[PDB]
Amino acid sequence: VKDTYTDRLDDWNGIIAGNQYYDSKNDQMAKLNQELEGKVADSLSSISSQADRIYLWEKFSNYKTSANLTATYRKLEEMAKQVTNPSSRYYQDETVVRTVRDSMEWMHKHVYNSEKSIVGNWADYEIGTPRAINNTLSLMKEYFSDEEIKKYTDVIEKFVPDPEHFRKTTDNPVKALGGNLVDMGRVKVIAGLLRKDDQEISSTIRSIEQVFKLVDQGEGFYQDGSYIDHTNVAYTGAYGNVLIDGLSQLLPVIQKTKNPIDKDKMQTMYHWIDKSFAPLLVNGELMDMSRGRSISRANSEGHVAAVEVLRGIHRIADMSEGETKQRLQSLVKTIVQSDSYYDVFKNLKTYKDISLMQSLLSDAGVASVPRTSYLSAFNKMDKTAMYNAEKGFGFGLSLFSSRTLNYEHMNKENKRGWYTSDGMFYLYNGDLSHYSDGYWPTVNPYKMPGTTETDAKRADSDTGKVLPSAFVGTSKLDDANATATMDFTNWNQTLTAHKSWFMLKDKIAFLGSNIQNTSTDTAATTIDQRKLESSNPYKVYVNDKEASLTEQEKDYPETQSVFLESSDSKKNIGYFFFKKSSISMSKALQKGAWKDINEGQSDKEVENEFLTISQAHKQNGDSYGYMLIPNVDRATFNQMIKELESSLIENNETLQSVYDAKQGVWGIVKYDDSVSTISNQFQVLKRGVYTIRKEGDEYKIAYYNPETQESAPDQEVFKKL
Repeated sequence: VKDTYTDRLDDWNGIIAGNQYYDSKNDQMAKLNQELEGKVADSLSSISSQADRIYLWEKFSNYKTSANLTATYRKLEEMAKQVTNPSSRYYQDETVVRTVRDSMEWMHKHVYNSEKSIVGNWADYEIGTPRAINNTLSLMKEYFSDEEIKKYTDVIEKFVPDPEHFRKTTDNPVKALGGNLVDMGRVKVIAGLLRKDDQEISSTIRSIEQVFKLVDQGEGFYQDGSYIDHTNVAYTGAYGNVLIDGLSQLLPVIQKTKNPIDKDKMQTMYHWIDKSFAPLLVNGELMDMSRGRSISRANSEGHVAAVEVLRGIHRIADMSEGETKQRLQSLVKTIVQSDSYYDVFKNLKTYKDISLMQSLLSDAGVASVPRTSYLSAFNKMDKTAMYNAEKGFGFGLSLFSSRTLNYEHMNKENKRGWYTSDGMFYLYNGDLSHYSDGYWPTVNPYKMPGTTETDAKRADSDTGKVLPSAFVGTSKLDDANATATMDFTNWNQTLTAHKSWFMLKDKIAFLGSNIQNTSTDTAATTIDQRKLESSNPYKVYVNDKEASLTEQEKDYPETQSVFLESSDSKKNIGYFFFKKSSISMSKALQKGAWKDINEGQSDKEVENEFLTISQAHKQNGDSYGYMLIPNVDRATFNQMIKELESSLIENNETLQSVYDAKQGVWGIVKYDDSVSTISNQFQVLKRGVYTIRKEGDEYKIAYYNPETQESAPDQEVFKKL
């Protein structure tokens, strides 16, 4: 016989593989089956035979490399999936059953057991390998005895005895939080089910419930939608993913144990979806500024990573009811249907996930309406996300401060992310492929768009830093208008700039002042570095006259505008310089390999064409100022820039401000507490960041002091004249 522990493991099997839902007449499901057939075939044809060898697989044979342990066990999990799939050529196959049984024994005696110590990466010993061991035994529980299942999980209890801590067998344990604490549940709740151990189950679930608390310091989800991991890194889009993806798998199982989670406690998940995740999803892409070092992974470009989030959301929708279920279904549906570039099924890796998505997309009762405009100021992780639904573009602003690390270079990944938070911007337009198809290994990492830098050489071996200043932040007025600033100093304290951004509904102004350089390296701001499509070329205009770009840099003194014209208006990009400026532009093929930025990736050469625009800063006290205007045609851009001719109010070392006369909206950044008079209409009085609207005789005010992370009473900061 068997019991309620195995009943839970049946449910787990339906979630992690879903063989009960397989239908050979289902096109998408058959594609995933064929992928698994191929992987099992490959593994079977290379596992080693005769004379108790030095290695199960030759390619994962160095057991001092910890990644080789979990790649090995993951190969056994793939076998367990197919051996229990009635439609697989390996269903109930004698050789496969014995291979998994005997392979677990071989690794157990020579490689991974209680008598061992972590060699290499702890995450493989405590997460990657134990998850793969657990799922294998769960799927194939009808081919193992309880005593063998105990025996092969004993090593999990040696490396991971305590559901509140990772690295327990090291000298320096760590408190389990965030994505890693959900992985604690996928390790210890499943091992606890296999081992029939009620204390492990309950103690692990109790530890997991810490995940539902919003924090105001340290790692976790914040009220304002920010997510921090690795002490002080913006991380919604990699560790946050793992959290929602893993939790949404576990919850249907946890909720049928003897220790279910209170529904009250779980309500915070809906806050994560609406406040943290949704704003970072644009046309099916998860914004790279939230993904940390995972940008350097070829198999995890932004549309692919997005599906980790979407599949989690859809599982949460499925365990919800009524209006909560309906609205989450609609959110997934509209995001997926907006993505003309990536096929969501390419990252749905179980049959239940495929089945859910198919029924969602074909259910006429689930509304799918284009997402409306929004603007999220994630001040607790120094990021801002903006989306305009009318014109159809998104914008991401990637900053850091005294409170956050600029970039994560860890585990030999993201070696050239140096400037990815130095006031870097992202534009999400009709080219859904822009940050994909090898953007990251081919972009020139010295000229990240928006950033002001010197041309000094940088070392791959460097790691991230916090910013000296806390004067970094965004004041949001409404869903369309916000202002941000960053009191910028570069990595070696040779360059400063007061960089500010004025998000004004359908355009963004970029102002920089107080640009100073104490090195002998040259300084410049990259206005853009845009990855091109050979199928959809741009016609380039400078001051409304066609220009011919080349690989070699061409200088354009006295530039008032640049316009990049596509056949598709939703890919158009214009740049309006408030004061005539001296810029340089080039169009060049850039080559590189993923291995250049991540040691674990392929050395295969990749290439893309980029259009680079920059502005040199040869003197102390230099400045820049321009308006980015996307998604309009050439005639409309030319009309808009005439309307904006007097939009620059000030751009100096203490005051930066831009005015949108059409909307009646001002953005203002003050670096001191002087009285600043604006448009002979009003005064602003305090250092900080402002977005202000005039409606009749009335003014709507949004003020933020980024240093104290507080607003202030209207009369302290604003006076109508």
